[PDB]
Amino acid sequence: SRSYPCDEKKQVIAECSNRRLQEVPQTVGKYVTELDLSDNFITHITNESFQGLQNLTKINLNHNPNVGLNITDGAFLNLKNLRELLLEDNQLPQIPSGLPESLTELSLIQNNIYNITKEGISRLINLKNLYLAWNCYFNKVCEKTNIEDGVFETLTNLELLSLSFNSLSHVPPKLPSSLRKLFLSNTQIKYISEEDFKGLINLTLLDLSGNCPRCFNAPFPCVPCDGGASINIDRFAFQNLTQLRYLNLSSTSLRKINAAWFKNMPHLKVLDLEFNYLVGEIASGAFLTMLPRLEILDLSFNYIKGSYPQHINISRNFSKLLSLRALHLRGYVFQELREDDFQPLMQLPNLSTINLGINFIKQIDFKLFQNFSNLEIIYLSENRISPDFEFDPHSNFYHFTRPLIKPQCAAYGKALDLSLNSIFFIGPNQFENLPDIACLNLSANSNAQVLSGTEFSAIPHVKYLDLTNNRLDFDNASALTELSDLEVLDLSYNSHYFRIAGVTHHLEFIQNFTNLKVLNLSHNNIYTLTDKYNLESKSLVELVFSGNRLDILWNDDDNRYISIFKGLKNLTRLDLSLNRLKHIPNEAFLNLPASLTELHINDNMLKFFNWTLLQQFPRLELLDLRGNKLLFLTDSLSDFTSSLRTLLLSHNRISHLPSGFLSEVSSLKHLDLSSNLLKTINKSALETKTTTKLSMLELHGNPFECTCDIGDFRRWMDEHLNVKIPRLVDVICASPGDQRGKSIVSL
Amino acid sequence: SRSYPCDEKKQVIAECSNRRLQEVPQTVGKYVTELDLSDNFITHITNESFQGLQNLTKINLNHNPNVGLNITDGAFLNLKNLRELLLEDNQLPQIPSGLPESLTELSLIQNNIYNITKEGISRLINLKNLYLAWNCYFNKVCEKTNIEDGVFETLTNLELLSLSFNSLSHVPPKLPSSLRKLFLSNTQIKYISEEDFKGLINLTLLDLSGNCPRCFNAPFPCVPCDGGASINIDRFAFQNLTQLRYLNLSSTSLRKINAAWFKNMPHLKVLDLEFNYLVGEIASGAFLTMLPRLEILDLSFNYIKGSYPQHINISRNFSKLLSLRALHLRGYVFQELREDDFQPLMQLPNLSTINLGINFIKQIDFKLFQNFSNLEIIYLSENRISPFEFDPHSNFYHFTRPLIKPQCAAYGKALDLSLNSIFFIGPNQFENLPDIACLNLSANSNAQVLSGTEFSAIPHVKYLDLTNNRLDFDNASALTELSDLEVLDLSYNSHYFRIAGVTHHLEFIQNFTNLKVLNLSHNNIYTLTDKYNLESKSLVELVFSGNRLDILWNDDDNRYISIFKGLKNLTRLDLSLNRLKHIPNEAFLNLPASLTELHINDNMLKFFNWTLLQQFPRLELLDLRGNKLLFLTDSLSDFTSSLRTLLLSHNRISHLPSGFLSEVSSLKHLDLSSNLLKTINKSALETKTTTKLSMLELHGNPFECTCDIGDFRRWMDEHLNVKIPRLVDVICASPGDQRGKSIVSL
Ligand SMILES: *[C@@H]1O[C@H](CO)[C@@H](O[C@@H]2O[C@H](CO)[C@@H](O[C@@H]3O[C@H](CO)[C@@H](O)[C@H](O[C@H]4O[C@H](CO)[C@@H](O)[C@H](O)[C@@H]4O)[C@@H]3O)[C@H](O)[C@H]2NC(C)=O)[C@H](O)[C@H]1NC(C)=O
Ligand SMILES: *[C@@H]1O[C@H](CO)[C@@H](O[C@@H]2O[C@H](CO)[C@@H](O[C@@H]3O[C@H](CO)[C@@H](O)[C@H](O[C@H]4O[C@H](CO)[C@@H](O)[C@H](O)[C@@H]4O)[C@@H]3O)[C@H](O)[C@H]2NC(C)=O)[C@H](O)[C@H]1NC(C)=O
Ligand SMILES: *[C@@H]1O[C@H](CO)[C@@H](O[C@@H]2O[C@H](CO)[C@@H](O[C@@H]3O[C@H](CO)[C@@H](O)[C@H](O)[C@@H]3O)[C@H](O)[C@H]2NC(C)=O)[C@H](O)[C@H]1NC(C)=O
Ligand SMILES: *[C@@H]1O[C@H](CO)[C@@H](O[C@@H]2O[C@H](CO)[C@@H](O[C@@H]3O[C@H](CO)[C@@H](O)[C@H](O)[C@@H]3O)[C@H](O)[C@H]2NC(C)=O)[C@H](O)[C@H]1NC(C)=O
Ligand SMILES: *[C@@H]1O[C@H](CO)[C@@H](O[C@@H]2O[C@H](CO)[C@@H](O)[C@H](O)[C@H]2NC(C)=O)[C@H](O)[C@H]1NC(C)=O
Ligand SMILES: *[C@@H]1O[C@H](CO)[C@@H](O[C@@H]2O[C@H](CO)[C@@H](O)[C@H](O)[C@H]2NC(C)=O)[C@H](O)[C@H]1NC(C)=O
Ligand SMILES: CCOCc1nc2c(N)nc3ccccc3c2[nH]1
Ligand SMILES: CCOCc1nc2c(N)nc3ccccc3c2[nH]1
Ligand SMILES: *[C@@H]1O[C@H](CO)[C@@H](O)[C@H](O)[C@H]1NC(C)=O
Ligand SMILES: *[C@@H]1O[C@H](CO)[C@@H](O)[C@H](O)[C@H]1NC(C)=O
Ligand SMILES: *[C@@H]1O[C@H](CO)[C@@H](O)[C@H](O)[C@H]1NC(C)=O
Ligand SMILES: *[C@@H]1O[C@H](CO)[C@@H](O)[C@H](O)[C@H]1NC(C)=O
Ligand SMILES: *[C@@H]1O[C@H](CO)[C@@H](O)[C@H](O)[C@H]1NC(C)=O
Ligand SMILES: *[C@@H]1O[C@H](CO)[C@@H](O)[C@H](O)[C@H]1NC(C)=O
Ligand SMILES: *[C@@H]1O[C@H](CO)[C@@H](O)[C@H](O)[C@H]1NC(C)=O
Ligand SMILES: *[C@@H]1O[C@H](CO)[C@@H](O)[C@H](O)[C@H]1NC(C)=O
Repeated sequence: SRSYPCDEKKQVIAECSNRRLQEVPQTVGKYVTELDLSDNFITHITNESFQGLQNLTKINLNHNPNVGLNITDGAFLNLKNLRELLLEDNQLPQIPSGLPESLTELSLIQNNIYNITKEGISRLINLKNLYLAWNCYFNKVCEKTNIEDGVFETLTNLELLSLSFNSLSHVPPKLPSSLRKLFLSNTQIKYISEEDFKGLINLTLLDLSGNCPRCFNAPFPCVPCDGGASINIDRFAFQNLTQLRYLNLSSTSLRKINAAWFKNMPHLKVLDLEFNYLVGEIASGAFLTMLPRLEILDLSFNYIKGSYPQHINISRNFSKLLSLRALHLRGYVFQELREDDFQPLMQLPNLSTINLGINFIKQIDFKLFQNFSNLEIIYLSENRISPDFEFDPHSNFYHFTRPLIKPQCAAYGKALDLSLNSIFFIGPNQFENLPDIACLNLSANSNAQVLSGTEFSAIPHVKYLDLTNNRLDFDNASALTELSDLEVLDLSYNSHYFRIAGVTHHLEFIQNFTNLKVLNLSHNNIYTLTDKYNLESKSLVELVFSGNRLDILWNDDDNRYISIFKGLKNLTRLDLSLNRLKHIPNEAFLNLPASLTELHINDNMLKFFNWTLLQQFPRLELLDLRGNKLLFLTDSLSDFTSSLRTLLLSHNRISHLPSGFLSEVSSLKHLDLSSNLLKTINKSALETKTTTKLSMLELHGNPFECTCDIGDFRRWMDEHLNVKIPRLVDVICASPGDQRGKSIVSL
Repeated sequence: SRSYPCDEKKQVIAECSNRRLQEVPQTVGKYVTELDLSDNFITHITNESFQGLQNLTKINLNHNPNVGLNITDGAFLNLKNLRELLLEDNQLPQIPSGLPESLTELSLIQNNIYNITKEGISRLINLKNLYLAWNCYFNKVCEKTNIEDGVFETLTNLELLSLSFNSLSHVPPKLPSSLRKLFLSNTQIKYISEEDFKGLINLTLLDLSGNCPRCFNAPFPCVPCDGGASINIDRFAFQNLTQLRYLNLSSTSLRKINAAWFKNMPHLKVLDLEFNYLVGEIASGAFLTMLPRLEILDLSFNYIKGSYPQHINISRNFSKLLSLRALHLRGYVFQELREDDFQPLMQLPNLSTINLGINFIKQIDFKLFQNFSNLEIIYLSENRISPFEFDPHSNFYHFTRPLIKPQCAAYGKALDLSLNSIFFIGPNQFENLPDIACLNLSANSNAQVLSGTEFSAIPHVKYLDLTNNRLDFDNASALTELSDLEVLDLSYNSHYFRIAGVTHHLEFIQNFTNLKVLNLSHNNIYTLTDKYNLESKSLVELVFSGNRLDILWNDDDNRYISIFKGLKNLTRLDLSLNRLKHIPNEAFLNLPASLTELHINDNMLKFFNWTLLQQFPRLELLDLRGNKLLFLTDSLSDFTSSLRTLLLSHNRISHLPSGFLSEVSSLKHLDLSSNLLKTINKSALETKTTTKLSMLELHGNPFECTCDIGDFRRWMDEHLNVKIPRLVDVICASPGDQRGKSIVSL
């Protein structure tokens, strides 16, 4: 029997999120142990809410009611297997009372709890992770957090405690010595004493960020300490923190770093000192001598307001950071990087990542990077180089954690990211004295030049090149041909010249690469080319041609572009989306590479599609026709293809499934008919001539008529439990009026 | 009666275009004289199609069926008043037989008519305008056009004849002397003889463009004459064309202009010579001495392929163009404009427009423009300055829109430097310019910090377009040297605004005493430095669309709560596309009380507090289209007396409250289209009041066509003063057998 309303999967989880549920489903499968109820409309939780679910080990009740939750005393107490309970964003006025002893994980993030009591927490002695963060913060109308004395001290198995984004004003005493990770960010703690961490000898992480914050240009309501003072850390505060691997002192207004802080911290691996006032400490820094095992150092955004110094002043003591792998120096702000300035970094054996983003750097002596031992990521993006809540409580608050360079680019080798600069022209010597760059990002440099096949000769082994978002003038057939190992080329958003009919446009250079694999020409507004109308490549596997004008290129009165993709003999993935196509001429379609396995023509305006032409494409496995205006399906698809496995047809105008459709089909595993105009599916369309190979049928968003007519399909839904129908709660009757909004499986 | 399926008016014209009609409506008013049936699915036409409509003077049957039209012989013959008949894009294989002699205008553009015959045309002696263009062209499977000899000679009142985009091979002989406009563009005519236009003494326009075309880099299938040869025009071809005002010789592969062509053409006003090979003629040009009344000369796109000369070479004979008003020289392609190179243009008293777009110009000595007597438009867009596809009814060789937005040009002298590379404005960039009122610096990759000194040489700019740069608004004094600024467009400068960690300063807005219109759209603004409020005594319109008010007005942050309050004079505010799910009450109440127009369309609003409309006594238009609203107030008139237009289309309203329509005697226009209404009950309809409602939009709603739809049908029939547009699109979604049917047809 099909699980409803939750999608149950035996990885036994009952994903039942965002299903407009107004209460705990009394139709949940018995063998469920993990129940996700997030983003619904649950307003009440009673001791009868989870009655026939005693086997439950995990409940997620986050964001209920979605867009305030009431939980009776002891509602969860009859669940002896409950290990993880997530009550985030539930506007809880108090910690739920009578929580079960079995809990190992409890999160009350983003509520209105201002009182952490013994009666709520102290019995929960099996707790390992406790998240009480984000209850009182910013300009929210909320109270100072009251933490009863000794509340955490009985929790002798507690490994993680998060109390960040609450007003504590003091580190709570009597913390359990089991603590491994202590999150106290943005807690309004201004003073750290010798006693505050005295017992925490197993502590591997300490986050004291956002205490006495640096509020200038803060993108959130930020209240500094008096006179913008620094956090006051006692000389001996970290004395017993011998196991510390992570320390976050971001935005604590530090001007001085006491080297004695790290005297007994020999395992310190990651040190976050963003958003402080440490330009002076960066230039002298006795503390750097205390971190021989440090791998990550973040000193981003320590700039002096109003300043634009000529050079970055890096202390020679940086040469002591022998284990350093990554240095983040965003937002120091300085005009020029000379080779001399980075001498202290050049003997560090493992320094692979240097991040100098957002420094308004105008000039760089690029040869310096060659003098490092093993740079892998040279990040210079965003400089001036010339020729219900907006903060995710579970993300870093001071920096995006996304990787610096796309992993697909980085995987090829050394990466040089010069995106968002002003290299509007690459001259004859731009890339001299560089390391062997394999991954090069020149995105958004306002480059309008005519690449001529000589500009990258100093770095001929570039394999992934990102030239997106420029204004490149493709007016030379030898462009980029010096890059004989080029595999991935991204030219998206270079529409500036393409859009102008009157200038010449030349793409013939595509053919000269022997190992070009992926070409992105998206959003170039290509509608006209000069002399050579065909794209050709023996190697190319993937062409993204979205956001261009195939409607014009293939207009009925023009034969010139009828074979535009035919010369891509090796092509298997082709993206023709967003080309304003109302139809594709038969000859044009039949001239698509016969080697295609994946074809996207979604988000056009297709009103017509010749299914017969699929005969020409015996390797086609996926056809994406979503977001068009099709009103018609063939009833003889099988005569046209025996290779198609996925057919995406959502968001069209299909109002009728033909007789003998599903069994015809036969090769399809996945058919997506959601968001069309189906009011019914006749017995004839189901038929069951042959045994289907279909494993997923999407049907939500269709205006189903829930009368006698819908019975044949409901009976079809029952027999074929091997055909997954996603979003049953959204597979809804649009009519008659008395049922409008009701899911069809409920009938 | 309620009019259907057409909308009728008095200009008495029945608008019936694009309504999925399968035949000519019979339900059209008896006073209708003009009938627009274009873009329908009409497929047959008989003498019975219009039997009810014998007083029709104009019919438009273009684009039927909207993707063959079959017209019976003499279908229109009983239409005694019929002067205008448009039959464009109807896949006609022939001219319809038995057209009425009353016809004075006939258009057969974009059909498959390869035979122009006496049986079709010759008896239409009242014809004044005959359009036969675009029947065979480009890569269309078609045949050569057979014009039967003398077919037009009986048309002695014919003033306009268009035969463009057909393969004619020769100018048809025996053309009527009455012709004033002759269009023969792209007709594969290689030779023009002395006889071709001999008797056309009233001709004011001759279009011979696209014959022996210049095909290089053509954005269409182009077939040049042999060897890319020039068109061949007899010395005397134009001898009796004394009345000619317009001559279009674009794309005729001309290398040489015979000055003698113009000897008897003393009224020539507009000369179009785009897409030829005239660089040599431009340098020499004896023909220029023959054109003292010429007002517009277009010599665009005459570039020598593969060339990039240092300078443009303008003949001294340009100084003979005494009446010249506009000179278009796009696509000549040259590296540098020097002052001496434009000497021959500088004494021309009426030359107001110079167009040098798309020349790949690297440098200009700007002081030269001062030496002209009367330049008003300096168009230098798209250079390198640093520190069916075609509409048959428009020009084929260039766009026809104004070079400069009229709203900008209206203030005075205009300088358009858009789409160049002025990435930095230094202290001398605008030295020695005329008094610029309108300045376009859009799309110059400019990432500089404006500081209040950059425009000091042209301190009188009134309209300033800085769109689509990467401006770093990091100085409170930016642009404050422009004391007279009235319009400032900073749209699409998101580059720095999107970075939280850099400073952003917008304080400069306050320093302008006559700033009226400010566009800050698509800047992705979500954080500002030090000053969180926009302020101005003068501003009347602010465009803040495409920013992040959802972040700025976040529930946990009171800093931007008065962000627009200081715009004390504002009457128009655009808050569209700010990803707003809800606006905090306090924030909404801090919007300027002077507002008359508020757009919050295309957000994701699920909530709107209708009570807050109380603090906005002058509000006339509220636009909430394209959100996710479900609830409508049931007492709007308690909350507003001024609201005249309320736009709610594309929301999720599924019920109208009992007092609804009756409450608001203020609302003239209510748009409820594309919501989730399945019915409208009698209750929600009226209490009989001083209701000013004149337009109600309801199309796109999933109406349940049962008896529950009955009250509304009755309401419509008993309330004719309320217009409901697109009534054919007011459709039953249910039940199954009724769906797709217009609710009026049940
Ligand atoms: C100060 O620095 C410290 C140390 O660097 C830092 O601690 C880190 O906090 C982040 C953010 O909470 C932790 O990252 C999370 O880790 C848990 C457990 O592995 C994951 O479940 C989380 O993954 C979810 O997060 C995202 C939700 O938006 C999703 O992208 C993702 O798919 C998951 O759903 C998340 O990665 C991180 O573990 C710690 N570091 C350590 C070593 O514990 C702290 O955040 C800094 N202080 C501030 C306020 O920035
Ligand atoms: C060669 O040069 C000559 C210049 O003398 C040029 O003749 C012009 O052609 C255009 C296009 O046919 C004419 O423009 C039309 O003028 C009439 C006025 O009676 C209007 O009805 C038209 O308006 C419609 O145009 C647009 C439709 O796309 C809409 O923007 C607009 O709202 C209307 O719907 C249209 O403006 C123009 O009148 C003549 N000029 C003269 C003086 O007669 C000819 O086109 C050139 N040849 C080629 C092939 O380019
Ligand atoms: C230009 O087109 C290319 C080619 O499509 C784009 O690069 C590709 O982007 C997709 C994401 O849309 C990547 O696919 C994804 O990879 C991740 C990581 O394995 C996976 O989790 C996803 O499920 C998905 O498979 C793909 O790897 C990537 N290809 C390459 C060679 O980088 C590119 O983003 C386009 N550029 C722009 C500006 O749109
Ligand atoms: C930034 O915002 C400004 C101000 O809204 C935009 O300019 C304005 O654009 C509108 C059209 O969207 C113009 O209105 C039109 O006027 C004519 C007649 O005057 C009428 O036919 C139209 O129906 C409409 O009313 C308006 O005049 C114009 N205002 C000014 C001062 O130019 C501007 O386009 C926006 N910039 C960008 C890049 O989006
Ligand atoms: C080249 O640099 C650009 C700019 O930093 C990168 O583009 C960003 O990519 C991220 C991650 O996918 C997107 O979320 C942003 O929208 C992009 N930024 C902008 C402003 O476009 C790009 O990913 C880089 N390329 C490689 C290969 O790493
Ligand atoms: C400034 O110059 C740019 C040059 O393109 C003009 O931009 C065009 O504006 C129109 C109307 O707003 C748009 O429809 C076009 O798409 C724009 N072109 C581009 C490339 O964006 C702009 O109109 C000019 N501004 C003024 C005041 O005239
Ligand atoms: C006006 C159109 O003339 C054809 C032409 N196209 C280009 C071009 N894409 N780029 C160019 C770059 C430098 C110089 C000339 C050109 C150029 N010329
Ligand atoms: C990460 C530093 O943030 C402070 C800062 N913001 C800017 C700015 N918008 N623009 C600038 C231009 C030149 C020099 C410095 C700045 C600058 N500095
Ligand atoms: C450098 O990194 C390697 C692992 O990549 C590690 O074995 C080695 O100890 C590191 N060297 C230093 C000085 O930390
Ligand atoms: C492309 O540029 C190179 C380098 O300037 C030049 O040698 C070659 O002639 C150009 N090819 C053309 C113009 O197609
Ligand atoms: C085509 O792609 C395949 C991998 O799909 C690759 O092995 C082969 O080298 C490519 N063909 C050519 C001739 O480049
Ligand atoms: C579809 O393609 C076939 C050839 O494969 C062709 O015969 C048929 O006419 C096409 N259908 C339409 C209506 O274009
Ligand atoms: C200049 O144009 C004006 C109309 O504004 C006109 O009065 C005058 O005759 C023109 N001068 C010449 C030389 O044609
Ligand atoms: C803005 O720039 C001007 C010109 O350099 C300068 O006088 C002033 O100090 C700057 N003001 C700010 C906001 O820094
Ligand atoms: C405000 O705008 C009006 C036009 O609506 C204008 O007349 C008036 O001068 C402006 N007031 C100020 C103080 O700028
Ligand atoms: C709407 O605003 C009124 C005051 O005008 C306020 O009392 C009420 O709470 C608001 N409505 C809602 C549901 O927020």
